[PDB]
Amino acid sequence: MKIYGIYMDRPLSQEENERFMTFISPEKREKCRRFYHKEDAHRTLLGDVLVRSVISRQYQLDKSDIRFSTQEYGKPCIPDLPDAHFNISHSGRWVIGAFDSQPIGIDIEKTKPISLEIAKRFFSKTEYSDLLAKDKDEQTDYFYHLWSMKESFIKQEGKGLSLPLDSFSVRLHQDGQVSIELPDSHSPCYIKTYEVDPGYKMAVCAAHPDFPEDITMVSYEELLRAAA
Ligand SMILES: CC(C)(COP(=O)(O)OP(=O)(O)OC[C@H]1O[C@@H](n2cnc3c(N)ncnc32)[C@H](O)[C@@H]1OP(=O)(O)O)[C@@H](O)C(=O)NCCC(=O)NCCS
Ligand SMILES: [Mg+2]
Repeated sequence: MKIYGIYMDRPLSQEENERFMTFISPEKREKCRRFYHKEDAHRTLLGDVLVRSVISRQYQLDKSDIRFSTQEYGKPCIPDLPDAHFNISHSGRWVIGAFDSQPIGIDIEKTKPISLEIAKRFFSKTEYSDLLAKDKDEQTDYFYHLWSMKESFIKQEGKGLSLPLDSFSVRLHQDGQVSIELPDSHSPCYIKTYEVDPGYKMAVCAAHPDFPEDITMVSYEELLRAAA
């Protein structure tokens, strides 16, 4: 497992953005072109180029070579490289990607004024009440702490928001109370949170507990490199 990060200490220059657009598919350039805000385009663009750069290098291929596809619920993958699993998350000045030989999920969030939504429908009565329990100055960070962890799980599973697969078992406790057991004990996942910037919350969800101690930082200059 390896985690790479790109911190946009400065936006991409006119030329840098044109150079990177050159590595992606026509469909991706259109999607990038369509964003109202250039910083959303820059995040999607860099996330795409980071994956191309990391995986192509792993298989001595050219970034341009990679061909992406989308699984059933939209999770990206590279069909011709089945064991090169990855996941991207980007928020604010951060674009981060996790790579593993098994399904992986990652999430980074710029911390900002919370909104009851997601917090009401995406947070349990439990997570929600816990949150409102935090003091006002700790609510924003706590919200994103829980959310980054929760979304890393959902992004790792890939199956969207509705565990349909035979991924759960009904367990009965005292007086017949049910507890749903998930994930299946034989399909465990683990989460590790990383402190990369105080204005952000980040979490990785992997199929094994072997998380790298550090994230490898990549610059625009390293991503633009040819490296045959
Ligand atoms: C899970 C989801 C809500 C994440 O949103 P987010 O919190 O805004 O954004 P993050 O920065 O954490 O992550 C975005 C990336 O996650 C990845 N991603 C997309 N769908 C994903 C999914 N179902 N599971 C895991 N990762 C996914 C992508 O690489 C995307 O990067 P990009 O948008 O620049 O191409 C969203 O990715 C999703 O569910 N997409 C499904 C889309 C689909 O199947 N069809 C679109 C039909 S209109
Ligand atoms: Mg997110």
